[PDB]
Amino acid sequence: DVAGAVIDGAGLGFDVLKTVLEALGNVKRKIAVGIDNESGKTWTAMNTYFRSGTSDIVLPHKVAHGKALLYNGQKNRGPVATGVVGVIAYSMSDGNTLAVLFSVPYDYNWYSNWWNVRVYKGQKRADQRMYEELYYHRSPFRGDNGWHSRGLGYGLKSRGFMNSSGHAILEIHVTKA
Ligand SMILES: [Cl-]
Repeated sequence: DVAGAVIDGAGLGFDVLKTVLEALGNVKRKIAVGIDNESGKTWTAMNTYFRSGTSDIVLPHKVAHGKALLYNGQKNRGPVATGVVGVIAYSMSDGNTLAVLFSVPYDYNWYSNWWNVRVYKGQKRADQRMYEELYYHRSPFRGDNGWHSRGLGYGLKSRGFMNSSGHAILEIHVTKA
């Protein structure tokens, strides 16, 4: 149960994600991400785009059906009042791309946690343009301590949960629709 590993999909839960958060140590803004692949396709890591922040973890390179990937991110170290915000992209064996936005801000007086999930047609790397699409145009979900579901198209659907604080857990399940 370390970031950068894959685990059995059924093993993914908030406990595993707190373990991942705990291993980052007591930094101010951090995220543990778990994505359960029940899509019937194999996923291959493409890249992570960071608007702000960093990860020392290599995306789990291959995520088979029935496995969950674990990942993390943290704010840039030092006296910078910024959070951790980015987009993960995995290529799926059907030729399309699974994209996941996460956004954990610095200042909770003014901003909140958000996430999103989308399938793109073709093989599309995560980048600033994708961040802008997922954040400003494709109806992101609040990290509001509740579950949110949506159909993804392509025979898939998503269900996920993110909490509201600056030590964020993001648990996502991708299933057949
Ligand atoms: Cl906000």
